[PDB]
Amino acid sequence: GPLGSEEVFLKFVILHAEDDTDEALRVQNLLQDDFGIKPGIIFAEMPHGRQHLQNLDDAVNGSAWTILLLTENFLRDTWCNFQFYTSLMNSVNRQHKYNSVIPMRPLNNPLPRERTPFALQTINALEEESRGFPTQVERIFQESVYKTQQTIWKETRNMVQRQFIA
Repeated sequence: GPLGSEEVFLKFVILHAEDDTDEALRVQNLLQDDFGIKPGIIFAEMPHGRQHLQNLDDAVNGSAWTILLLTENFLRDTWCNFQFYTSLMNSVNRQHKYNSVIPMRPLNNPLPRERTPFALQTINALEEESRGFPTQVERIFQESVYKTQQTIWKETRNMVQRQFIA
């Protein structure tokens, strides 16, 4: 990756598509309030300069979890990438590392399991149309967890700056 670009202790990113970018946002919005999951920003809000935004890795970088807006397109989009890059496919293993992978389920966007990967389907996915929507939102994004993810990150800055730089 980079050398030492803008670094922030962001809470977590929300990977969404331009199709359901308002949906993923609609959540991140209630996220930083209902429970107080801040800071909260969407991939459509993520600023940049010389660097590109088409970095699915960025979302899987310096964070706690990543929202994977499973969509007919959003699927073939990244899903396609995966095939080209198993890098992301690794985050599908639900790495306990600082960053996590939490594939959220859209409500306005109908996406059955038949469209969901057996990997993201066998992982704790986020849901807003469920009764435990607030629960998972609490567990997944819980302070007790915000620490570990904060200690794993602050630590990831070592091994990297050591002999594992991006």
